[PDB]
Amino acid sequence: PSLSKEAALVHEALVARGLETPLRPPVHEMDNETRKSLIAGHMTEIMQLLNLDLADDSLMETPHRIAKMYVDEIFSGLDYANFPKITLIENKMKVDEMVTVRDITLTSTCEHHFVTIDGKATVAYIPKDSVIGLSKINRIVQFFAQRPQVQERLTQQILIALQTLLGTNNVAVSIDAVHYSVKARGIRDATSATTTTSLGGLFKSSQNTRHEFLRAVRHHN
Amino acid sequence: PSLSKEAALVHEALVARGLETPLRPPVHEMDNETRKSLIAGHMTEIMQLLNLDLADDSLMETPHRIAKMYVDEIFSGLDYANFPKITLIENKMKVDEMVTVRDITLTSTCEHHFVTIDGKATVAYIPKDSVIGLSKINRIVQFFAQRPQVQERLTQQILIALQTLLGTNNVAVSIDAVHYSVKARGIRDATSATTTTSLGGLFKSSQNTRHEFLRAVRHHN
Amino acid sequence: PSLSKEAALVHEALVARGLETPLRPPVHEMDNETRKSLIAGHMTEIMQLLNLDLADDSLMETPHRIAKMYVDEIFSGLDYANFPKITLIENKMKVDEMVTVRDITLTSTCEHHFVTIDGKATVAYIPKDSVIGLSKINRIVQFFAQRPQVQERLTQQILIALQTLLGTNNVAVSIDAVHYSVKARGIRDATSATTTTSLGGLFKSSQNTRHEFLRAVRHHN
Amino acid sequence: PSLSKEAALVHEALVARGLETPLRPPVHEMDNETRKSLIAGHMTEIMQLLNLDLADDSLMETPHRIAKMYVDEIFSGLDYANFPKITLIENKMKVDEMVTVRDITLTSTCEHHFVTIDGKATVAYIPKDSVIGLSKINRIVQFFAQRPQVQERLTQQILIALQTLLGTNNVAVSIDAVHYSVKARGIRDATSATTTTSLGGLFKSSQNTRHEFLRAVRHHN
Amino acid sequence: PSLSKEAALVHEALVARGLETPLRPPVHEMDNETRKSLIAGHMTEIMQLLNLDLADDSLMETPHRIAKMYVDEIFSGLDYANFPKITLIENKMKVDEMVTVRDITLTSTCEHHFVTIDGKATVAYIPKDSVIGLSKINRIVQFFAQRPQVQERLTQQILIALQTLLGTNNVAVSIDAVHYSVKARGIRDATSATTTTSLGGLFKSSQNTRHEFLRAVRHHN
Amino acid sequence: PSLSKEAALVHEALVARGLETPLRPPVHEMDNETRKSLIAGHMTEIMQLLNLDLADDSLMETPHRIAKMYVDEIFSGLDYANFPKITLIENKMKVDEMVTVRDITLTSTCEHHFVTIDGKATVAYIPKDSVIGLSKINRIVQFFAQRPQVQERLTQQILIALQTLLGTNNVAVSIDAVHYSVKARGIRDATSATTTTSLGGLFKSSQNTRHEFLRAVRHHN
Amino acid sequence: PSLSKEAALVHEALVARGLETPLRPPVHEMDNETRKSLIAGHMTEIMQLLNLDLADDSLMETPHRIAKMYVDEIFSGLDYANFPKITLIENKMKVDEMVTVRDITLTSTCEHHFVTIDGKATVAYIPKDSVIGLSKINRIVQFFAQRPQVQERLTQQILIALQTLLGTNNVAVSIDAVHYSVKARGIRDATSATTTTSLGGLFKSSQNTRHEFLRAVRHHN
Amino acid sequence: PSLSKEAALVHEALVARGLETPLRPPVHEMDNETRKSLIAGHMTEIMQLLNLDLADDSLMETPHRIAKMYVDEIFSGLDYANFPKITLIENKMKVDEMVTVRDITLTSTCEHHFVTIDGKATVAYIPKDSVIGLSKINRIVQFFAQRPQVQERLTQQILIALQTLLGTNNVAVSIDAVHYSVKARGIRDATSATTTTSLGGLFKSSQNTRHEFLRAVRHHN
Ligand SMILES: Nc1nc2c(ncn2[C@@H]2O[C@H](COP(=O)(O)OP(=O)(O)OP(=O)(O)O)[C@@H](O)[C@H]2O)c(=O)[nH]1
Ligand SMILES: Nc1nc2c(ncn2[C@@H]2O[C@H](COP(=O)(O)OP(=O)(O)OP(=O)(O)O)[C@@H](O)[C@H]2O)c(=O)[nH]1
Ligand SMILES: Nc1nc2c(ncn2[C@@H]2O[C@H](COP(=O)(O)OP(=O)(O)OP(=O)(O)O)[C@@H](O)[C@H]2O)c(=O)[nH]1
Ligand SMILES: Nc1nc2c(ncn2[C@@H]2O[C@H](COP(=O)(O)OP(=O)(O)OP(=O)(O)O)[C@@H](O)[C@H]2O)c(=O)[nH]1
Ligand SMILES: Nc1nc2c(ncn2[C@@H]2O[C@H](COP(=O)(O)OP(=O)(O)OP(=O)(O)O)[C@@H](O)[C@H]2O)c(=O)[nH]1
Ligand SMILES: Nc1nc2c(ncn2[C@@H]2O[C@H](COP(=O)(O)OP(=O)(O)OP(=O)(O)O)[C@@H](O)[C@H]2O)c(=O)[nH]1
Ligand SMILES: Nc1nc2c(ncn2[C@@H]2O[C@H](COP(=O)(O)OP(=O)(O)OP(=O)(O)O)[C@@H](O)[C@H]2O)c(=O)[nH]1
Ligand SMILES: Nc1nc2c(ncn2[C@@H]2O[C@H](COP(=O)(O)OP(=O)(O)OP(=O)(O)O)[C@@H](O)[C@H]2O)c(=O)[nH]1
Repeated sequence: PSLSKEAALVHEALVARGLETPLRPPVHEMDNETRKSLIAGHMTEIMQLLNLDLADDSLMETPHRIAKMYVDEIFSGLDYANFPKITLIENKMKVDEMVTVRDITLTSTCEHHFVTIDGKATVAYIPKDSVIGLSKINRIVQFFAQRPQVQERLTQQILIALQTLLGTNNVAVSIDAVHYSVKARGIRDATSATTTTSLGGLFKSSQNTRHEFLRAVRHHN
Repeated sequence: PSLSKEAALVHEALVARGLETPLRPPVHEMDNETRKSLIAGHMTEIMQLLNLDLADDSLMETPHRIAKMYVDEIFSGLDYANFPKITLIENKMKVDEMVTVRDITLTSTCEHHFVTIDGKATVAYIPKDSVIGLSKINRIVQFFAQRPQVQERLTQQILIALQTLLGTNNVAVSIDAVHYSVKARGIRDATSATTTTSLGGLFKSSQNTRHEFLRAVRHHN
Repeated sequence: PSLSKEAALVHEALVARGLETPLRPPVHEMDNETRKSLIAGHMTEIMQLLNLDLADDSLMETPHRIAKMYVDEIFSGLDYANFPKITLIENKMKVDEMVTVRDITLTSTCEHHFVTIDGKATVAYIPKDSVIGLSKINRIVQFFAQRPQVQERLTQQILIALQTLLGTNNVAVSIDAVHYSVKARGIRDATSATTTTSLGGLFKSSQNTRHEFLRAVRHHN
Repeated sequence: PSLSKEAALVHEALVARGLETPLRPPVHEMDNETRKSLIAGHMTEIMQLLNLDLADDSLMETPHRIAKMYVDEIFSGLDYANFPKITLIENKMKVDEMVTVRDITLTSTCEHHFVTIDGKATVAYIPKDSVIGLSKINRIVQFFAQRPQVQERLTQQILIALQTLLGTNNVAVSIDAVHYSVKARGIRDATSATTTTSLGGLFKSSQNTRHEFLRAVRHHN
Repeated sequence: PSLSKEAALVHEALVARGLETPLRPPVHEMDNETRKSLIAGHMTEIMQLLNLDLADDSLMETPHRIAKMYVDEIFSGLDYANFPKITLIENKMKVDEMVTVRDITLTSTCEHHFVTIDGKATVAYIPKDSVIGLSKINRIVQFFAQRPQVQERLTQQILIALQTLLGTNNVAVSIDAVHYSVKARGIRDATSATTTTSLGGLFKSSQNTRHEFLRAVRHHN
Repeated sequence: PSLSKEAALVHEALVARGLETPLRPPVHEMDNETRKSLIAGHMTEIMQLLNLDLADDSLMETPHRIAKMYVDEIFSGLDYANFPKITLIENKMKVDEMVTVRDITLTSTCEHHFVTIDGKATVAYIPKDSVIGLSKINRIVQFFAQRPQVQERLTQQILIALQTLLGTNNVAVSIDAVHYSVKARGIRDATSATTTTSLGGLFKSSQNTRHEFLRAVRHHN
Repeated sequence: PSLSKEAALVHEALVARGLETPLRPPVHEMDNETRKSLIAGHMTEIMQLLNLDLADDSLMETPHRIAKMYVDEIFSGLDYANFPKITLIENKMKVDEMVTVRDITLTSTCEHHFVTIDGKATVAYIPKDSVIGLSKINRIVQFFAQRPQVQERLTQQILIALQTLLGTNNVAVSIDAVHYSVKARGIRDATSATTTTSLGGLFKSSQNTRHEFLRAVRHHN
Repeated sequence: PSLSKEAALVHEALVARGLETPLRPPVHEMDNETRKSLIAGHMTEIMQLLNLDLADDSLMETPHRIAKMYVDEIFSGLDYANFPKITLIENKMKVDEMVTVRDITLTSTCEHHFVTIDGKATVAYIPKDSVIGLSKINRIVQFFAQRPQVQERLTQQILIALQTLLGTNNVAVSIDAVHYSVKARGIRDATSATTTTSLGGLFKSSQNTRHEFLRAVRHHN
């Protein structure tokens, strides 16, 4: 058991363009449980360098929690052994109109601070030879989001990965989000938010198809 | 008594486009009541296979309910013996402008999980030689909605049917919906929603007409 | 005392187009208070057929009311003797831009079921040599509304009516409305609504004008 | 086949208090199809009395429609032969706290003008020995709603009927609604709305229980 | 490995009150993959019994999907092997005031129809010796929500379980939920929603405390 | 320069009640700029255990930002050298009613995951001999907000701090917050929120006062 | 002391286009206080003509009140001695983009019934050689508002005045408003409203500029 | 230590277009503390001119406060010493689509009265060779804002300054603000607001890009 056929295509396709998350070759496959006990230590250290009484029955566990949260959760998207199982059906209905999925839950982390990123993504595409199972578009967004990110790049990734799996370039990804490393820290701006978009295929070349999308983006409930 | 003049025209027209819902020739007409007893038999088993104390007064009747639900309710739209009665009125006012019926209630089920689909549909058209009774639009939407469905197809069928019955191509359908097989299970995205559309006639070729429609789409109360 | 100049013009213009509500020549003018008596009698017969105890002090006067409501109220628009008193004012300010009246209260009845029609209307036009008194637009919408109606036609009449009076073809009418014979009966669609429009003059030929209008249409408070 | 056991109890329990809708002993059972043909003739008359060219392909069917709508739909609750099938389950959970079913859809007709009544009902009860199937409180409300009504009484019947089937006085009912006979005609008050309630059992004696309810009433979405 | 300490206590606590979901002694431990393949079989039947072309590449998988869904998902709460890991921390701050967790996401299924139940819960308690890790309340709620349910009971269990684990009877649970077997099928009430509550400890005996709770329940965003 | 008079009292006050955040005797005052460098290197380690390319001109600096954040930012509230400069003004207007500050911006971190906490807090007190300057309330909240926290404890600290500085027991603190370690990870509850309250003096003893406060709590814009 | 340079130009500019409010040459300068005493008299008369007990301590002063209101208040824009002191600043910043002041409070009187007109005005212009003080657009609007008006015209005067004072024609003005002599009297239309617009310069010739404006017109809060 | 490279480029770039705030050569660098004592002196003087009892322990400090505020806060943007530390990253992801930062908290003061200005700014740019870190756009906006301003100029400075640091003319800036010197003083308009914008690069020449921006402007929550 290695990877998946789609995960390969997708990963490679992102490296070609250099839109892959800056990683170093894994080299040797250091036990996964081993990386948690190690990471925990470094935390068990940072907490002491801050004078946090690790004798406390609550703070005590913290280090193992943060470790687990890193290896197994908020960053699981860095291992392609986690790429969502993609499923498509043949386009017999012949849908030549865009299918949209709006207000997709996106939970991420800026790579600059390792601080929360709360945002919504709106994906859209024009089926060609096949139609993707709706939920997939969800799982894919969340996949790339579970990584130390940069908004402008996270968007590009979602765009390319979908084109790849879809077999078209007629895909559009738009992400609207808030950076707590901007809201609860430093400039502490309570009301701003950043919106990034990546247009492919007709979405970028056709003035008409372009705006037909942008207009239907950014909705509440 | 066999069927109706509209039900056939619409049905045959949909098979021509291979847009009908994947069915097998009925073959013989086994007693409608007989099916509910059989389908009832199986579920009785599945519930046993789940360790569900079928002695209990409440669960006891469940099997019969599901069967009834499948045969006589949520899938009723599979039998054109239930196609809504269509009634038209000559277009003497010569209405050359599009009529729009928005926020139409649409209840359905995904054929992949046999799970609830909740959304609203929007239909518009341009009367040619006849205007359809407003409640017919509603009724046709709810007819095809009452089947094991796929949102991309469901939108297509409604289009074609109304085109057939109305005798024009100038018809536009636009469904918005939430798949619980995508919200309460699996990826569990609690905020996402899928928007599909089917544009015909001028609603597809006329840049102007097209947008006029789309712009008036997606409304709350 | 016959009718009114405008009334006549408007009436004839609508008969010219055949956009008059389907009526039969009055013939003789059978006492108005005499029809109320015959109609009240028929309602009495119907109520009895419904096993309603007409002996009851409350149900007792229902017939008289329903008869009254029919002849002297909800259908009062069927007699041009009720046409609003129009009044204009020379266009000395030289208004060459459209004037708009949005969210006009429109009460009407569906001629198919004699049930309530609840909707709002938006009227706009471009002054030529005269400017109508604002409340006039209102009175006229409610005049035509007070008849057994068909939305598509109710809209055509108002358009033409104002065209006649204003003396321009630059008038647009749009009606958003809810049909209770849809909502509370039959399909019972609690959320749906129908929007029908009628564009004239520049509003129909000028893409620019046409959209400037439609955009300002459909508002709340 | 006569009626149902519960349909009886309720009817009886309703006549006892004199809260039944003013009805006359049916006498002979006049064929149902016979009434609709007799009532239709009556509308055919009233329409000719309004100078409605019944020759028109549209206005032509109106009579049979109204007739069918009277006998088969909007008043079908005047026949206990339509009473919903009540079903209950043993209160093994011993739920000694109230169960509320809010914003229940209620469609009705005022007996004074045979005009539309648009409202929402909120029902609550404290289970005693049995817990009613949720969709039953909905069915009973709509049952009595489908009759020529007076809001004040409409509330009363629901309350009683429920108390009866439940075997408890602990039931509270409250309806919130708009009479179009007051909004689209006559005083034409577009904003008013009427609220009427009927507190039973502890909902009327317990100062605490009472308010707990009232406060939990009148909600939007 | 059998179960967990807490899992047993809560399970017994419920059976002792007769609040455990009506089940049957599992008997033998038949292979888990074995049930899906069986369940999958029957479903394959029912689908055939409905004339659904199992030949189609999409519906082809459905039987295996529903099987998976039943055993491995939506009903996953029936196997106490999945009870969330509970973790508390000595009440050293002596929090003598109630802690409230609102708008908790709740997904369930009605044992009566095996249909979706969309709802939100509001849990609150008053710390005695221990404070529960916030997310545990959320976990316990979705734990019992993943079973063939009945709102009135679901609310009960959640209370009892919490009381058990927390070591106090001062715990209130309130669920507001929409049953789709009542909104997209049957009476089809597009707006009603049921609200059930279960008060314990002071939340039931103390008038003040009881109301402090109920007043802050039912919130949007 | 050691500290401030206020800072001491408050700190002593909290220690006395055991409501101080779990810490360890500082011992020696190792260079603040030396701790940053060690913490930074430890992050450098974790990032290399995740397979991140620290070579990237962007990820390159993260280790320093985080080190800066943890020492000179998100936890600054651990050092009372940073305690806000409180300033009072004799109560000559004899204000004997409560002063309430609502929707105070509160930015915090959970000591269980070292993750974001987004919330607002409302604080009210009854001026005795002095009236605190409105912004100090804000400052004081944020002071205790910047620390590895537990909401329950965060609430108490703020309360006692204020009591102490105000020379009264009549203050009330309420924090309504959202934990991302609950929203964007784990159970992932997109909608839940936690409300905690701390009542002192009258706000706890007088049912009259108590509710006056609680009701005026939880506001939007 | 006679008038003001600007006031003069603006006045003449308006007289030139014939957009001045229908007035008569003052002739002689009758004392201002003298007019109040005369007007008051007439009101005293009319009120007696309404059988109002002018003996009552309250109704007694109404006469002097209406007079004072007519002379020194609601119609004060009828005297250019009140025109606002305009003030401009050289456009060194070279702003070649439009400046928009939206939602400006506009209070006027319909000359037809001497009844309240409630609305909001939106003004936009493209700076040429000078930039007007913001507050001025406000003042100027209110200046022409305090007069017996006609919406279509009150809009014209604003445009022209503004163009004149600004030394440009790139000016746009839009007023959205309610006329109580239409809401609470006559047709009594509780929900309708009027919108009037006057486009100048590029706002009238440039398709682009036009829409950019219209689109940012009509906002709430 | 003098200033910063960027601070320089920007400052000059502005001096070239004359968009710098009207300032006089510093000449000498009088001690900063020295200024606060003199400025405080004048205020101590002005308050005595207004018969304000400076004896009062509260009004006492005020002079120093207003001194401090002028020199160290609301005007700190007048000394490039406070210019934010910009930090970019190479555009390897080649983002050829605009990046939008909406609803930036902007706090300023009109130079005409030295009174509050509360608003929000929206910025967009198309990455050329570099990508600005997000929080930067925020601090740049807040830099220039902290000055005796003029909304039409404040906008320009933000445009120019950004362009210069970005290396592109493809930078757009909008400022929706409320001038209190207009709301709570003079004309006192409690509802109006001013909107200004500055378009550069494609945002100005390309009709497409231009609207794509404008449309996405003016948002709430
Ligand atoms: N395009 C489309 N996809 C649908 C529709 N209904 C369900 N689906 C998709 O069908 C897929 C189910 O694919 P499977 O391969 O069986 O996997 P699964 O275990 O059901 O996967 P998840 O549902 O994502 O947990 C998903 O992608 C659903 O989102 C529908 O109307 N249209
Ligand atoms: N373009 C972009 N910038 C991001 C993203 N996430 C964090 N940033 C920005 O990266 C920058 C961090 O820059 P640094 O120079 O290390 O400075 P800092 O001390 O973190 O600065 P502040 O965040 O303003 O306090 C800031 O501009 C963050 O807001 C992201 O997804 N995209
Ligand atoms: N085009 C149009 N149709 C209308 C209007 N008002 C009511 N109708 C439709 O006219 C039809 C009545 O057709 P019938 O054939 O008598 O059938 P019915 O039993 O009355 O129809 P249902 O309402 O579906 O029960 C329905 O489709 C109504 O919804 C209206 O203003 N315009
Ligand atoms: N209490 C009550 N009154 C109702 C109800 N429905 C209609 N009504 C009232 O019954 C009255 C009809 O009384 P009538 O004496 O016939 O007078 P009318 O000309 O029909 O009355 P207006 O509606 O004022 O035009 C009105 O006051 C209606 O508003 C209802 O459910 N409850
Ligand atoms: N009472 C309280 N609990 C908190 C607070 N912040 C985090 N927690 C809870 O502390 C717990 C962490 O307990 P652990 O046993 O380490 O479990 P975990 O895997 O980290 O927790 P989850 O995965 O989130 O269920 C969870 O219940 C968190 O949600 C807080 O302010 N107050
Ligand atoms: N009290 C309660 N009733 C429920 C719940 N879920 C489903 N039900 C009700 O159980 C009943 C099903 O009763 P049956 O006698 O089988 O009738 P049915 O044809 O399924 O009923 P209808 O739903 O009215 O069509 C209905 O009242 C459902 O709405 C639940 O959580 N609580
Ligand atoms: N265009 C612009 N005008 C501003 C700005 N700030 C204040 N103003 C306007 O500048 C003007 C001050 O003009 P002055 O002639 O001194 O008169 P004033 O007594 O201050 O004016 P009023 O505010 O009408 O009382 C007013 O129109 C203010 O509203 C700003 O940023 N831009
Ligand atoms: N176009 C315009 N009409 C206005 C304006 N103000 C009042 N009016 C209209 O001027 C008319 C007065 O005309 P009249 O012939 O005296 O009739 P009336 O009895 O006052 O009119 P009703 O209000 O319909 O009763 C009405 O149509 C008012 O609504 C205004 O600013 N613009």
